[PDB]
Amino acid sequence: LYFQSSDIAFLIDGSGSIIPHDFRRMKEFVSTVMEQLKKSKSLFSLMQYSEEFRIHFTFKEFQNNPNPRSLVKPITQLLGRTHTATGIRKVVRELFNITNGARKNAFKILVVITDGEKFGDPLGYEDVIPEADREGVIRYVIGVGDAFRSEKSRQELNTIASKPPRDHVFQVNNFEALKTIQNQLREKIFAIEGEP
Ligand SMILES: [Cl-]
Repeated sequence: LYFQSSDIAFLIDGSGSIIPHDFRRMKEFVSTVMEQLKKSKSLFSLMQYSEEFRIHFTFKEFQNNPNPRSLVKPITQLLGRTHTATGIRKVVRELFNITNGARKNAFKILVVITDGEKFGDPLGYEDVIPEADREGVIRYVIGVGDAFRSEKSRQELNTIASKPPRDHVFQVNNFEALKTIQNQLREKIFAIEGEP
């Protein structure tokens, strides 16, 4: 009925493991989800990670130009390896930061989209998940493709995701299938911020 203030961050894998066709599908998914979630008091922020980290837009930048598709469409793929834990650290320290437009008292939600296991990262999940919990970041994770077929591999999604992991993890077989979880992700976020 009424939507409370939420600072919603996306952290998207830009590893060379993602072919250009699939990077474009991820960009369309982030664009569409941000359009569907856009409510009066909602700000968005986007970081791409590989072995490098790019802030495409802060919450303050989104407040100044609240047009998700215009902000996401021009993004170029970083390529390289998959430093998912350092990505989560930079989201918590850099995006959820008053100086970058994050708001006191808003919900803090992160959506991670990963195509593969963490590799090359000097940080473990044990170095970054406690701080994300301390800062109150609700983490949804989307594991795309065959990387996430095995139980061992799904444990990494459970490690990223907020508890209970079954309510915060999505797995899709490929990037074209990202559209199939748009409604579920929207309804979970609206259940957090919606006050009847
Ligand atoms: Cl990698």
